[PDB]
Amino acid sequence: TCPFYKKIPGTGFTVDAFQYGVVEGCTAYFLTHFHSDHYAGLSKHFTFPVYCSEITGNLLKNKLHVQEQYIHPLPLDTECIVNGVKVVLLDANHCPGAVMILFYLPNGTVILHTGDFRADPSMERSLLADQKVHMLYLDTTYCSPEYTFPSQQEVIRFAINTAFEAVTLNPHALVVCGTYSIGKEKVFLAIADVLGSKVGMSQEKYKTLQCLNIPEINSLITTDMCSSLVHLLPMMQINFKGLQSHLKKCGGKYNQILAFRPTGWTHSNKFTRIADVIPQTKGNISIYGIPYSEHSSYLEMKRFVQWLKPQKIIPTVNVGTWKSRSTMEKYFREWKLEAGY
Ligand code: NI
Repeated sequence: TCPFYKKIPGTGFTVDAFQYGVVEGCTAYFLTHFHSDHYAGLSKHFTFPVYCSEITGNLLKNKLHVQEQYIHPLPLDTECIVNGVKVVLLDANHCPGAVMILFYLPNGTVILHTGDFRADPSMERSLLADQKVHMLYLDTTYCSPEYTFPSQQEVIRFAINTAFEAVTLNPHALVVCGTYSIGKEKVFLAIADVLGSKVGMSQEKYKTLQCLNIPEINSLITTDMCSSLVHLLPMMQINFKGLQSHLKKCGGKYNQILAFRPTGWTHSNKFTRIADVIPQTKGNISIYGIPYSEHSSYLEMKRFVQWLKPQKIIPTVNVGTWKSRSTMEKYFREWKLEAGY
């Protein structure tokens, strides 16, 4: 049945709740972003109103064939009325089209639902600064102090410098990048930009990217693999056997692969600086795991919550075990005592 942390009190609304069938009493289904653990259940046969960003609505129509008459895209940073209730969509700094949702309840309660987000100080200057938030539905993916990672900018600098040096040393090396969903586009686009290449990919993945309003995308991506020296493959194929096989398909154009796997976190982070990252190598194939995150680190999350000062926090991630839930509640109390709210 639908969990309570997916339901907005005082309304008929749910958030990211498409896999429960007809949720009783639900008049509007919101979708924060196009990731499968959130959209699971949507299809051309869905006949209730879906509220989302423009980019998410393009993906619903083109990838899932949801019918246009049930897609209700909203502009960002704009007060809108849904079934009698004021709402605002804010940029979540997650994947393309991902939003946080502000709900202004008729009784005066204000609720923020972060969806999935990577907290940033730029959020402290959005419409959130203009009123108090009483209840926070919080993406707690990395809510423990061991989760540190570098800025996205530092990670992309490392990837660009590594790829440029490799291909300049060996003009017959191929660069491969893994993907399994939208997000993390800067990884492969930045590497293709420094090399003077388009990114080559499957027709299905090209279609997905063309839904994203990214400026000058026709100039950076292609379905012609022969003309590209940066290739995008499914994340599952980013291993030595999968890469050896890909190299066979390129017909002797290339004699070396440099591959990137942009994981979230991996325990090399508690010790290793970004400068100190090394690949796994076998023969003429090297694989780099780089810590490119589209979720808050522990400290980013803590800063956001201590700025916002909510009266009540409702975690939405890691809620399935008692030790995880109790641990998170202990951090929330610490943050509140330190900051004085
Ligand atoms: Ni997500």
